Amino acid sequence: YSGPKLEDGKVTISFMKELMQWYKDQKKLHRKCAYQILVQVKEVLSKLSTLVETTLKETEKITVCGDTHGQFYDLLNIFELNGLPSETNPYIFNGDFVDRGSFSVEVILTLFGFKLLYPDHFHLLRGNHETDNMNQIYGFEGEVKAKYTAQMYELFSEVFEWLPLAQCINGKVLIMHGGLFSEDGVTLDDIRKIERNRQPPDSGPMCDLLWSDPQPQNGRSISKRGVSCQFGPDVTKAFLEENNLDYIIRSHEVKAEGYEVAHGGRCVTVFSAPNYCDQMGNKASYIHLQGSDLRPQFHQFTAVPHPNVKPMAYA
Ligand SMILES: C[C@]1(C(=O)O)[C@@H]2CC[C@@H](O2)[C@@]1(C)C(=O)O
Ligand SMILES: [Zn+2]
Ligand SMILES: [Zn+2]
Repeated sequence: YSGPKLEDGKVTISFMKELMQWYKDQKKLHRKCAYQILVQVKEVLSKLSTLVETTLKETEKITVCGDTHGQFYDLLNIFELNGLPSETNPYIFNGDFVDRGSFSVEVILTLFGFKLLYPDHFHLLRGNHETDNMNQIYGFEGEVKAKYTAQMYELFSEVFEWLPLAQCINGKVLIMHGGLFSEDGVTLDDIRKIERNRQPPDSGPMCDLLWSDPQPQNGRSISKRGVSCQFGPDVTKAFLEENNLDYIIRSHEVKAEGYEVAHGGRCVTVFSAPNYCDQMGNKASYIHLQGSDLRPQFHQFTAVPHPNVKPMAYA
């Protein structure tokens, strides 16, 4: 084996550079190195709150991405358009890193390496696809078994359970994959206290965080997805008021332009998988936020070429 190796058993910037190129060229990280990454990142993630709370100083910026769904070559394109992660260039990836796209292993191990290299400046939040039920149907479980083993898949499932469920920037912007709640009165402290190391329940706030969607009319509706609900602009306004927040940023729905701003400004969708499943034809975006001005700035981008492997090839 002549591929990327850890230095004195730890990730370094020179290792991360070697790995992205290794993967671009369709090569596999040695199982021993993938193991060390998974055990080290479980350790780091298991120490974090369910609600990650981040302060951005007035000269600091952060980038927010939505669903990536194993589109590794579009992930590389984000880093080329927007720069490598670093202490001065932090990132948040907002769930659904795996499933649907056929380079989910490359996406998740690159994201984990950067989490290890920059633990205070590189942030991962759980999506509805970081779960067993979903991985078993939509491709990730099949992909890991094909490249590694069932055992390695079990380790991934365990690591995913330690992903935090939401992130609050400067006590003003709350970020989750799905959205708000099926009941009125949920608070930030309620989120902090969720015992998250598990597969999510069929109902309740951990379910809602990963699964809900906005609707335009006031009220709530039963979801067409069969779990959680659709929430109206009355629900969003009430939640922001109680928790002294400005707005929310969520993902979980494909948008033709890469983003959407619903509820009069209060409920932003960001989606980071362009030409989703090689079929949608949609643009993607990421958001920039700055400590001195937390209003979202949208940066759009389009799909780049990838090797000839079809979506869901491992599903
Ligand atoms: C179809 C999708 C998925 O299965 O995750 C994929 C396309 C939009 C969004 O991401 C989606 C609806 C989601 O469930 O989060
Ligand atoms: Zn989703
Ligand atoms: Zn998704």
